Amino acid sequence: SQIRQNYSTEVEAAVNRLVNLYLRASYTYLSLGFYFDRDDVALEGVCHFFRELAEEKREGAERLLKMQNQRGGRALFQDLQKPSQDEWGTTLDAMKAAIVLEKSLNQALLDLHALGSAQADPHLADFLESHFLDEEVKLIKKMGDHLTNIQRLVGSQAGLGEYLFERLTLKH
Amino acid sequence: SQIRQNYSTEVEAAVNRLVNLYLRASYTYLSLGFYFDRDDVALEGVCHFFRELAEEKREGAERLLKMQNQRGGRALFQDLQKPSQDEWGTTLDAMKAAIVLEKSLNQALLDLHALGSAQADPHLADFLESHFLDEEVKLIKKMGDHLTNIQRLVGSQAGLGEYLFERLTLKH
Amino acid sequence: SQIRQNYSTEVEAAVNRLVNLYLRASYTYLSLGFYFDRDDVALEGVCHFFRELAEEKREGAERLLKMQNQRGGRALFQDLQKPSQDEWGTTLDAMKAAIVLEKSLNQALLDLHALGSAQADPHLADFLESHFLDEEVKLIKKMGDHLTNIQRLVGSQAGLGEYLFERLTLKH
Amino acid sequence: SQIRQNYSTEVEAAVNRLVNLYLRASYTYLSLGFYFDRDDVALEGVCHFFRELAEEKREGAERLLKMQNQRGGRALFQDLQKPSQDEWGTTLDAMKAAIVLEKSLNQALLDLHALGSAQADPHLADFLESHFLDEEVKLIKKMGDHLTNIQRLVGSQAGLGEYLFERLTLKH
Amino acid sequence: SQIRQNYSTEVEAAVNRLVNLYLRASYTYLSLGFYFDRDDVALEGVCHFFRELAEEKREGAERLLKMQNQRGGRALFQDLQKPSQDEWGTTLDAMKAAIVLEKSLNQALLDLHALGSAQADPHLADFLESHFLDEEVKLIKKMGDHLTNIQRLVGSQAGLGEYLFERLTLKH
Repeated sequence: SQIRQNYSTEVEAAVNRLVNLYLRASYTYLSLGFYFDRDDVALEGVCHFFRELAEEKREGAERLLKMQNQRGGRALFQDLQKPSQDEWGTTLDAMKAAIVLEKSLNQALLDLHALGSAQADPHLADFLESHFLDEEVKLIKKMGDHLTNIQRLVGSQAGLGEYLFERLTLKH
Repeated sequence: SQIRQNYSTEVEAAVNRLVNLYLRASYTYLSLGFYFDRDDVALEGVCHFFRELAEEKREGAERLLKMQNQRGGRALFQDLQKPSQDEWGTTLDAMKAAIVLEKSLNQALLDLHALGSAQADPHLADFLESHFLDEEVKLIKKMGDHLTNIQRLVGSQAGLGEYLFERLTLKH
Repeated sequence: SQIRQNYSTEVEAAVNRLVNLYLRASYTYLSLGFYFDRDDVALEGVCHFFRELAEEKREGAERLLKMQNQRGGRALFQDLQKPSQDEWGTTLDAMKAAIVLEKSLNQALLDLHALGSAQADPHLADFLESHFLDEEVKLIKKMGDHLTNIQRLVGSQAGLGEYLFERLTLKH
Repeated sequence: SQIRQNYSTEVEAAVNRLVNLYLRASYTYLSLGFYFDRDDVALEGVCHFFRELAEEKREGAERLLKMQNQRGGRALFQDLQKPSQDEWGTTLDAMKAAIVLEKSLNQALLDLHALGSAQADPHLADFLESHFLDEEVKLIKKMGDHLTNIQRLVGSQAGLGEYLFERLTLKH
Repeated sequence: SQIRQNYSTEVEAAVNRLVNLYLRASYTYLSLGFYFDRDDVALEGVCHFFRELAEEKREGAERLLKMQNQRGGRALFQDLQKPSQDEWGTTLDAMKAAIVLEKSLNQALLDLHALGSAQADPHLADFLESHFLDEEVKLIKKMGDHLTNIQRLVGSQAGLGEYLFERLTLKH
C-alpha cells in the first residue's frame, strides 16, 4: 500500500473481526430463514424477514471490506462458525435470538467506534456513524416492537397468535 | 401409426393408466371444490383452491394424451371412478385427503419414470421431468405448508381457525 | 415433515454437504474479489468478475436449500472454512485457482447426480441437470477461454498483458 | 458578528490556513493539467484528470469559506505560492506528486479535526467528516490504484505503457 | 423444363460445380469458426468472422441454385469434401488460408463469367456481375487489410499482437 494514512493496525484488525461477525450474522439469518420455510414450520413472513436480514448483514460485511481497502488495510478472512442452533423454535424464540445477535453486533460497532476515537481516526468513526450505528438502532427498535407484538399474541392460543403475527405484521 | 419409435407397449399402457389417474384426481377435486361451496360449509377460498387443482389435473391428463399421440401410442379410456367421499369434512380433513391423493399421483409418476428408464426411453423420462415431477413436488410442499398452518390454527377455537385460514391464506 | 417421498437420507446429507461447498466457494470468491480491489493490485475488471461469482455461488446454495425444504429434507449447516489463500497472486494465478475450485464443484455435482440416479430419485437428477450442470460447464468454458487469453498475453511484458486483459476482456 | 458561538479563534485561523492549502492545491492541479496539454506531452486523459482536480480543490476552498462565514469567523487570504514544479515529468511522476499533495491535504484535515475535537466544536468536526474526510480517502485510493496501474505498464516499453494508461483508464 | 432458353449444358454443369465450391467454402469456414472457439484458442472475434463467412458462402450457393432453376437447369449435388485442415494454426495462418480459398472462388467466378460470355449468355454474365464479382473483390480487400494488420502486430510479441487484433479490429 502507498495510500495508508492514520489507519492503525489495531483498527485494521478489529475491522477484519467485525467483517467476520457480520458474515456469521448473515449465516445465522440464512439458517433462520430456511427453518421457517420448513413444511412443518411454514411461516413465510418469518422466512422473508430473516432472509432479508441475511442480505443486510452480508452487505454490511461488504461495506466494511470496501472501507478496509479504501484505507489501505488488508482483508483477512477467518472461518465462519456455523449458527448456534440447527432448529429455532417459535417465532418468539427466533426473534429473541435475533435481538441477542443484534445487541452483540451493536456492541462490536460501539467498541470499534471507541477504538477509532481513541486512535484519533475520525474517518473510521464517521464511517460507522454514517452506515452502521443508526441502521442498528433502527433494526433493534423494530425487533423490540415485534417481540412486544408476538408476546401480546401468545395468550392461551399460541398457534393462533403465531399465525396472525405472520399474516398481519410481516410482509408476505 | 408410421411414427412410433422406441415406444414400448408397456409405457403406452402405463401412460393410459396415468391419464385415468389424473382424470380421477380432477374429478375428486371437482367434488372437493363444490363441497366447500355448500351454503352450510361456505369457505370460498377452499372452493377456489380445489377447483384450480381440478383444472391442473385435467391439463395434466391432456398433456399426457398429447404425448401419447406424439409418440404414436393409442389413447384408451376407462371409466372414471367417482371420488372416495361425498362429503369432505373440515378444511383439515380435505387437505389431508388432497395430500394422500397427490402422494399417490407422485408415486405413479415415479413408477412410470422408472419404467421409462428401464425401457431406455429418454423422451418419456424427460417428458415427466419437464412437466410433472417438479410441479408435483411444488404442489405437495404447498399442501404440507397449508396442513401445518391449518393444524396450528385449531387450538380450542376450531371454527375461528378455519375461518382465518380461508380468509388470510387462501386466495378469494 | 409430512411431504417427504422418494428422498433418501443419503441424498439429504449430500445436499447439505453441497450447500457447504457452494457457500465456501462463494466465500473464496469474496476473498478473490477484494484482493483485486487492493490499491497495490488494482484490477477492477478482475474484482468484478470474482464478486459476480461470489453472488452466483451464494445463489446456488440458496437454490439447494430451497430444494431441500421442497423435498422435506432438513438443512444442516456446518462451519465455512476460510479460503485457501489470503493473497491470490496474478490474474493468471487467480484464474487457475478458480478453475480448480470449479472442477471440484462440478465433480461434487456429478457425484450427487450419480447418487440420485442410484437411488432412483429423478427429481434430484432433473434438478441438477436443469439448474447446475450446464451452468457449471458454461462457467468452466469461460474460465478456460480466459486462461488461454491471459497466458497468450504474458510474453515478456507480463504487467502490460495483465492490464490489457483486464481492460479489454473483463467488464468494467 | 452577532452570530459567533462556540467558534474558537484557533479554529478560525486554521480554517483560513486550510483555505490557502486548498487554493494552492487547485493552482498546482491547474499547472499539472496544462502541462499535459503541451504539444510535446499531449496526454489529454491526464490533462482532464488534473483539471477536474483543480476544480474540486477550488470547490473545497469555497465550502470552507462559506462555513467560515456561517460560523461568524472572518476570511483572511494570503498569497498563493506558485506550484513546486514548472514541468511535471511523466504521468507516473505527476501521479506521485499528486499523492504527496493529497496526503498533505489529508493530514491538514486530520489536524483541523483534532483541533475541533479538542475545542469541543462538534459542528466543525461534523463539517469535515461530512464534506472532506471521505472525499479525500476516496481520492487517495483512486490515485493509489492509478499509480499501481501506471507502474505495471512501465516494463521495458514506457512510452507504450503511458499511452495505453491514458487511452484505456483515463476519461477522454 | 419448358422454360429453358439460351442456357447451355456447359454453363449448367459449371453452375453445379460452382455450387459445390461455395458449399465446400462454407464448410471450411464452419471448421475455421469452431476452431477459434476452442478453449485453447479462444479468439471469439475470429470465430465470429469465419462463422459469418460460412453463412455468406452458403447464401451464395443458394443464390446459384435459385438461378439454376430460374434458367431451367437442373441442380446436381456432389459430395462435399471435408476442409483441408483439422486445426488452423494462428489467426495469421487462418487468414492466409482464407485468402487462398477466396482467390480460388474468385477464379471460378471469373472462369464461369468467361464461359457465359463465350456462350453469349448475358443473363449469366449479369448474374455474376451483380451478385458475386464485387462481393468477392470487397471480401478479398478486407482479408488483405486484415493480413497486413495481423502481420504488423507480430513483432517480437506474437501473442499480444494476436489478442489485440481480435479485440480491436474484429467484431465481438
